[PDB]
Order: sequence, then structure tokens, then C-alpha cells
Amino acid sequence: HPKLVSSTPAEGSEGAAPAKIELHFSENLVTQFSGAKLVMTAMPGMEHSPMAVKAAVSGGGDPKTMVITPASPLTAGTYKVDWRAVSSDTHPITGSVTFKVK
Repeated sequence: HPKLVSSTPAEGSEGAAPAKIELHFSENLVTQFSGAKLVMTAMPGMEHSPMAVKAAVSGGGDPKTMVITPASPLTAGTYKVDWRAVSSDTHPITGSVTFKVK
């Protein structure tokens, strides 16, 4: 209803890498305390513990429209987008989306 209404992040997407990660909220939040990052949680060679990966966080022409780009070409493996959105009146929403790549 209010808060996050639509996104195209990569909700359990498998196969080709997700193009970008879009987050859209009914509410005009983002009081200078929102952001998002990407971590890889399976990658070849290692299968070592989940670790921070290279993403760039942007927004559209609205502060309430978050747009996260991967900065490296996402290769075969599994990743987690962690996003954290905050409002003026506090009300943190902190959340995550996992996806896979081949």
C-alpha cells in the first residue's frame, strides 16, 4: 500500500544476468539514509562465504525511485541485493532479493 509497491530487482531470477535493479515505493521516503549493495553468495573456484560485490547505486529522477546497476559484468553464480530504505519519520524498511546467473 504505502512503502515499496513495485520493483524489478531480480526476485529469484535464474539464467541471464538481471539487466539492472529497480525499486519503486508509493511513499516519498529516502531522507538521506537509504542505499543498496550487492554481495555474491556463490561463485566458481571458491564457494567461499558470501562477500561484497561491485555494484553502483543510483536513483531515477525521483528520490523514491532507486536504481542499482551491477558495476562488474555479473557472471555465473548466486548473488544477494541488500537494499535499505529509510523515511523522514524513521520507519526503516530493510530488505533483500537473491538471484542466480549462468
